[PDB]
Amino acid sequence: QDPIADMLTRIRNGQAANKAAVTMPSSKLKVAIANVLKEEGFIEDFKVEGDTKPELELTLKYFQGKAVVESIQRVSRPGLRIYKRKDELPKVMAGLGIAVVSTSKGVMTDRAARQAGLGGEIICYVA
RNA sequence: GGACGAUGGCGAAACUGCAUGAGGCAAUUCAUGCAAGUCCCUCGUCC
Ligand SMILES: [Zn+2]
Ligand SMILES: [Zn+2]
Ligand SMILES: [Zn+2]
Ligand SMILES: [Zn+2]
Ligand SMILES: [Zn+2]
Ligand SMILES: [Zn+2]
Ligand SMILES: [Zn+2]
Ligand SMILES: [Zn+2]
Ligand SMILES: [Zn+2]
Repeated sequence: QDPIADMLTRIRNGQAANKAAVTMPSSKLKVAIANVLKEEGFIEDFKVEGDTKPELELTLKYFQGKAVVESIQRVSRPGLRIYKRKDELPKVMAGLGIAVVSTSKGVMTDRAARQAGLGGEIICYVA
């Protein structure tokens, strides 16, 4: 029903149990999210394995004994879709939070969207 | 900022939705297309 929550739950859980990696069925959206999470220091790497069932492998990150991801939350969900115009996006108040946004030019951070002059669906918050 | 209206635009297409197709035809899936949702932008009014 909500394949993104599984991603986020899996990350959340992985980091609570100090698992070095978590793996899950892939999608193009998941890979897009994994890509942003990487650019922004939240995971070490992601990769995709096999063809029939693509598994997505995320390598979690630890800062000398901690989890780098302090909280990862769904915002938009099938059930309650959340969208923001460019001007409505986070305005720089959470001081390390990124919102992950799906825009008509791809999945990017709330900062990158602001810079492109786009709003979009808010997939999650990570901090 | 908020509440609407233009023949709105020869606008974008990631996501949602719709439609077709493919996948033990149960997909946590994928391809093409549309452009209603969603986003950008223009004119006008109204608090
Ligand atoms: Zn809105
Ligand atoms: Zn505005
Ligand atoms: Zn105004
Ligand atoms: Zn207004
Ligand atoms: Zn209109
Ligand atoms: Zn088009
Ligand atoms: Zn179908
Ligand atoms: Zn799809
Ligand atoms: Zn599509």
